[PDB]
Amino acid sequence: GIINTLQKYYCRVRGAICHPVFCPRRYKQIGTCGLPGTKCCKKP
Repeated sequence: GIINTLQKYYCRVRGAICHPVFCPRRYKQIGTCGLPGTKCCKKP
C-alpha cells in the first residue's frame, strides 16, 4: 500500500504538501516543507 507519515520537509504528499503560494496563520501547522514560508496548513 501507500504509507503516509507526514513529518514536515515532506509532510503530506498530494496536490500540495504545504499551502500553495504560501501559508497563512492560525491554520494548524502539520509539517513545514523546505519551502521558506510554506508549511502544512489547512484553512479553518
